[PDB]
Order: sequence, then C-alpha cells, then structure tokens
Amino acid sequence: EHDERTHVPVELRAAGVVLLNERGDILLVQEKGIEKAGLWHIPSGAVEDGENPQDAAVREACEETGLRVRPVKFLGAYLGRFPDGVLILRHVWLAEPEPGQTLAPAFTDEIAEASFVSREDFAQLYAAGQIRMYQTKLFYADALREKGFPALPV
Amino acid sequence: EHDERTHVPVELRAAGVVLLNERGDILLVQEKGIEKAGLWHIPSGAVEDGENPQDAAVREACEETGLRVRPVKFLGAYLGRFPDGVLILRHVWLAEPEPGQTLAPAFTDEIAEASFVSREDFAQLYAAGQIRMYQTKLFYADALREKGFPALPV
Repeated sequence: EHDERTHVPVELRAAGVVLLNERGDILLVQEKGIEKAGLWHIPSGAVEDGENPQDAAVREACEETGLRVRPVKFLGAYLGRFPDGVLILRHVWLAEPEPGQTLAPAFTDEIAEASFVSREDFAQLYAAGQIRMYQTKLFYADALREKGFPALPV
Repeated sequence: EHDERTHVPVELRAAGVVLLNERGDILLVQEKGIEKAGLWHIPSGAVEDGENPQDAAVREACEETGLRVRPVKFLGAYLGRFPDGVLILRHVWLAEPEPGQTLAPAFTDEIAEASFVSREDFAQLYAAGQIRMYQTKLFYADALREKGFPALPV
C-alpha cells in the first residue's frame, strides 16, 4: 500500500442493522409519509463524530425500534453524495435481538412505525418500489446467506 | 434518510486489523525497502469483490503474519483516492490472536517482515515518520482505549 493516494473526507457517517428474527424476517422502519405511504428502510442513524460506528448501529436500532440488539457480523459500507457535495458513509451489521423483547417503535416526525416483514412480503415491497434504498435488499440477501436461511423469492 | 443523494462507486476495498497482544503491543507489517528501511503498516489486504470485508481482514492477517486472529470489534473505515481517480475504502477491526501461536511472516516482494511493537517504540516510529498511514496511530489509540490499556506516550 506504498502507492500514493489522497484523502477523501467523509463528513457524515450512518450506522444501521439488518436485524433478523428466528424465522429470517427482517426488521424495517417506515418513514412518515412522502395518499402515498412512507417508504421502508433498515433501523439506522447518525454516527456521532468520533463515536464507534458499531456501537452507533446498536444505539440507533434501540432508539428507533425499542429493541436491544447484538451486532453479529459486519456486512458492508457504501458511499453516497448529497447535492451539496457532502459524502455520507453508511455502515451495516447483521444483528440479532436480545431474547424476550417487545417491538415498541419510537414514533416521530420521521418514523411512522417499525416492524418485522417476511422474506416473501419483502420481495413484494421491493418489486413495488417501497424499499427506500435498494441496498437493503442486497444486505438482506447477505444476511440470509450468513444465517443459512432460504434466499429471497427468486 | 429520504433526502436524495447519488451513489459514489468505490472500486477497491481493503481490510485489516489492529491486533494487540496481552501487553497492548501492536502487530505491524514492514514493507520491503522504499539505505532507507521500508515503512510499517497494519496487516491488511484486498477484499475480493463480493466477499465479506470482516472475513477478508481475518484472512489477510493470517496470510501476512501467519497468525489466526479473531475480530473483536469494528473500529472504522476511511477513504482514499489514487491519482487515476480510483477510490479505495480501508476497513479496520480490533482483533486478538488465537492462543498458542508463533509469528511466522510471509516474506514477499512487498513484505520484509512483521512483528509486535510496544506502545513506546510505536510512538518513536510515528515521530520518526516510519508509519506509512497515520491512521494507524489513530486506530491504535482507539484499540488501546477499547482494551483499557494506557494511552500512547503523551
């Protein structure tokens, strides 16, 4: 790695989880509106400057869904750029919920609700253009493979 | 996250580890030349397209140092750009070696050797400009804090 390269500053970092239950259903969060319903995405939030992204993913998951989760394995990170040029690096971990918990979403001006969705219904949501970031499907597929669950309908 | 942003393709991904032993010494790999000795960096290597970065970090660590390591916690990822415009995302995990192992570096045209360096000597190497990527110091400091070890000399 002695080949020279310049630094590309990333101003924002987000961290979230692909949380699967025992049946392979995925936990998703729904936006509050856009007659159209809000789109769905994984539990995720901003990583404070200097804080560990993995810890942030766990914190954000709890804040949005009310569930305490355990990070199991890092799945990946991808880069986006806002119109003003700001870069955001999104991090995703495969996670599992701690036992004996009840889903209790934090309803805000940004979150309408959160819930577990089956593989089959997720496929319908995706085909219907209801998954905000298509990367959710890519990471869900990764998670299913890791946990040994059946692949998404196809 | 309903705010629109474009995708910024990252062509290359690398994964490595900040591997600390029981004393808080860090495992570093030395380049083969540049009368000047090669610089030092963490065990790290290319993530194959499609393969899990965390698994790659573990694989690369073993390939370069001969040590089987266990990923403990994700520390962070940062972005670089080669002169031709290619982006590379480097991933770093805090790792621990499996018990009862002997350091046996893989000597190649790129690696002269690998070894454990103490906090105090690392500080000297850094001040001397012998650490290829300054991010190594940032992540080493992160690792020391995580493991409850004393901070680097200062």
